[PDB]
Amino acid sequence: PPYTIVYFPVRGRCEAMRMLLADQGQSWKEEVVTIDTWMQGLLKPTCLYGQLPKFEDGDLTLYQSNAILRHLGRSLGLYGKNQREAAQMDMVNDGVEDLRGKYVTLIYTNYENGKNDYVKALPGHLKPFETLLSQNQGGKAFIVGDQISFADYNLLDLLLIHQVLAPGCLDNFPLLSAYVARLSARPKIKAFLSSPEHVNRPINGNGKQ
Amino acid sequence: PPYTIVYFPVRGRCEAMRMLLADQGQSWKEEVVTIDTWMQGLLKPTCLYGQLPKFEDGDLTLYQSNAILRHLGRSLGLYGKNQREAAQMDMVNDGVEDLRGKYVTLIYTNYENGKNDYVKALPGHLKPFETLLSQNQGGKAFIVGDQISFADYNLLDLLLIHQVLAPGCLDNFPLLSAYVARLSARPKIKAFLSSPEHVNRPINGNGKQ
Ligand SMILES: CCCCCCSC[C@H](NC(=O)CC[C@H]([NH3+])C(=O)O)C(=O)NCC(=O)O
Ligand SMILES: CCCCCCSC[C@H](NC(=O)CC[C@H]([NH3+])C(=O)O)C(=O)NCC(=O)O
Repeated sequence: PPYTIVYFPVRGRCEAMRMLLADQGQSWKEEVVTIDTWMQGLLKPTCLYGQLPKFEDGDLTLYQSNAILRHLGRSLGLYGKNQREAAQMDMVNDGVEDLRGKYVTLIYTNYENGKNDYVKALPGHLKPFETLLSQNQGGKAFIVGDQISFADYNLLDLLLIHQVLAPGCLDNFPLLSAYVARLSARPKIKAFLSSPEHVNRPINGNGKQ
Repeated sequence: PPYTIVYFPVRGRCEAMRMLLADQGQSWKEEVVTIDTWMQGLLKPTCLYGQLPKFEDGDLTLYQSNAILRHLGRSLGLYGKNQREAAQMDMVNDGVEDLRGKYVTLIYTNYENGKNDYVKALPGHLKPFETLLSQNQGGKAFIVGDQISFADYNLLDLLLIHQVLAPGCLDNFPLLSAYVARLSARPKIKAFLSSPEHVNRPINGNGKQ
């Protein structure tokens, strides 16, 4: 530490790392970049892939939100107890990222016309996660193993925004509904989710959700 | 071990992990799924995300090409000397994945009409890797640290298929050109790249490259 998140004023790709830091009792500095500032073009050319999030952990500057998430998993001890678990956490986080990729394209490229087709195809995309939970202690623990990982925080965020998009999407997925309820109730996540910083922040930049 | 890769008969998302295994002196089995068998629809429901590659390592079954690569990186000691390196290698590999995703979209959905635009945009996408390399020992070693890692194989594969798509795209990138040349001359990669198995396998599934 110290931790600094540099990002646009939206939840987007930074709300899972914010929830992880909050639930682990860490504090961080939030460096908000407004669109006017981004459009001035001084910040972008200093960013490795010209995009945000940018994260600082003391000495180390990182880019790519999943690299930042895996870094926090590795350094805060949220990456499983052994290689098999870590391999499975990666498979989970990668599946999360694929659906987050589709969600971002719906929101920003085709909200109006794509929405009903997205939501109709959503159960087939949520089913893998329900299968993984049943296979792990009947869905009563975390997505991989007995302890929380970086992957849980990223999956919870993905499910929380899909419930805003399609309110009953978890009605036929009992283990995922219970998982969402369970993890949201964790004292420090529950507190973070009720914080004005989280609440005043839009999910996406274009007003859709 | 044993190692088994279950994939379509194309290079696609499995040629980087094949080069990694070959260079680390491992043997593996290829279970080839043809497109006509896949379209019968019997194997797809058994895949966690309905997709291939599927990888078997002894009794661990994995899906997601980057989870498989990170797994091999972790089990074979190709993930750096410390946490700082490990985070940097993930940042590199997520940057490779972003460009691979763009490449896939070009190839399968918009080749004839998007190629010129892609190639014009490509220098701005390769410049980060050139910069990373110049900061790591003036580009004479690997992408991160002084030992090869899973990210080097994924980056090498990305640049090799881009040299097919846009011959001479590395002309303005002296360090990436020297890098490709250096890693391609590693005797076990050199053997793999001239093997008929590799040579006769198409880069992509739709005849474009
Ligand atoms: C206006 C607020 C809403 C937009 C927020 C969308 S995420 C922002 C976008 N960055 C990314 O898409 C980063 C993707 C990267 N792969 C990651 O995982 O971190 C960006 O920096 N875009 C700036 C650019 O490309 O110029
Ligand atoms: C189609 C013939 C040529 C395709 C070669 C490209 S890989 C095929 C595609 N798989 C993927 O896109 C996997 C992406 C996944 N994120 C990964 O990294 O493993 C698939 O299984 N597609 C089958 C499906 O979706 O039904």
